[PDB]
Amino acid sequence: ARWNSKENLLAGPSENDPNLFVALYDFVASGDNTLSITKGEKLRVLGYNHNGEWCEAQTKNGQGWVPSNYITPVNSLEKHSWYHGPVSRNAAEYLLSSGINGSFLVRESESSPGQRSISLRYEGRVYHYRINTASDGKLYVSSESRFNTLAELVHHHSTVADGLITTLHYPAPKRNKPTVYGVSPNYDKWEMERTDITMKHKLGGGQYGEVYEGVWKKYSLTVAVKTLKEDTMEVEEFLKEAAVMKEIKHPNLVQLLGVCTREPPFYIITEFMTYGNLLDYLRECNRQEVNAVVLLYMATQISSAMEYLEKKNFIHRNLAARNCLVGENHLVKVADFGLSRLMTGDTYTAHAGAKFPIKWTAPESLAYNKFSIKSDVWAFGVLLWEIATYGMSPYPGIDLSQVYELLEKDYRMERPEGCPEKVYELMRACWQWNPSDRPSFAEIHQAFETMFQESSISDEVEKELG
Ligand SMILES: Cn1c(=O)c(-c2c(Cl)cccc2Cl)cc2cnc(Nc3cccc(CO)c3)nc21
Repeated sequence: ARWNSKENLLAGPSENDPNLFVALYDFVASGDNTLSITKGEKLRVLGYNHNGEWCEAQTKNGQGWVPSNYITPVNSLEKHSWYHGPVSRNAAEYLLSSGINGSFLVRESESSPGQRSISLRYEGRVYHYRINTASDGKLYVSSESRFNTLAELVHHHSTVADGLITTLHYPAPKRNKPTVYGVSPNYDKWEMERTDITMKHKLGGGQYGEVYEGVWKKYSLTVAVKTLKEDTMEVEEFLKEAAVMKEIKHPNLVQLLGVCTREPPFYIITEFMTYGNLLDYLRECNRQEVNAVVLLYMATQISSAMEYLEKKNFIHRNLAARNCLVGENHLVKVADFGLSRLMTGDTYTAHAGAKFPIKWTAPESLAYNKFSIKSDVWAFGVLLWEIATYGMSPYPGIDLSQVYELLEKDYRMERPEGCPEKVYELMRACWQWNPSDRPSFAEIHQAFETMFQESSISDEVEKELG
């Protein structure tokens, strides 16, 4: 736990050549023309690939391609271990939910660009401070101590609290490397060699279909692999999923790594989420580690994924805790299998005779087999309840044959124990009988970010209990 570049905090912009870059995270080659780099390493950028997601760089070790958002200009604020860029208040509380006194970070508002804040951990609590800008541009927390640069402001408060609850001692660790959408900087290079993959045991006892844990030998990398059942040539369906996946690009949607569609058996290879589904995780987790701050963190990540699908005109229809996957640092990703393209202004009709997981299905879906992004919203509300109860089964003490009847009389699940009223009201909004009366995912995600801007969800939970 050290602050390496601390003795350089007060160094000038003019001491490094402007056009150079520095590595923000370690990157291990994922393709023959890709280049391995180490955090803190300097590089020279030669150019970008077709979508700007990758760039060709030169380091002392060689020349090659690396993820564009894995590096940053030498004089940018991003090089600082304590500048976490656009991070929300709640996310900040998560990043600082552990660590020694003095752990801190500086965050910006994606919402209101320019506005920055300092989040600090002291005696088990996180404190937030607005960084003000003077009429002449100087930054400050305490009106009597203004500085020209953010680094100088940070340096000052690492020497004396002067307004903060305590001093700035240790930049909080970054969550994790951003997601790389693929393994190659080149144009549509998804196809890979089937022999390069070692198939192992099936995942989730078959509840996800033909999905096996596997190993991409070349990179000593564990991956998930979905294969097509030959006993039923639904090839068109499977192939469609591969195509859709190639287009999906979001931090919280399971990422495609490659495919084997040249000849049978067809494969769809994705990243491996190491901790299984959110439902099992919630039920087996240590509730002291996975407290309210974490639940909110996870619920927020899931809404972000759905907001992305919402604007991309896709519907899910199987949104539930069991269809969410957990990775390192409580990272959650929604399983994007079975996605359907449906223009927001339009609805989908399932095949008569097809069964539905009743407890998560919206009224219009249970009665007319109709689905839309709004029925996904209804499902999210149920999933939110699963999160708030740490995995309980929905509608306790009620038989599936009465669910619809009860819903129709405006009955709804009770507020989970300790669940803050604000969160329960969001659930109720998702469970509005008319789909149009239900909030959009864009509105749901925003609701979470502005839900605890004054106190912490922990204190709220504390009041709901005692
Ligand atoms: C179950 N599952 C999938 O269906 C897909 C996937 C695939 Cl392979 C193709 C298309 C769409 C998706 Cl969502 C990806 C995926 C990635 N990681 C995991 N991890 C996982 C799930 C259950 C248990 C365990 C524990 O070993 C670990 N599970 C995954």
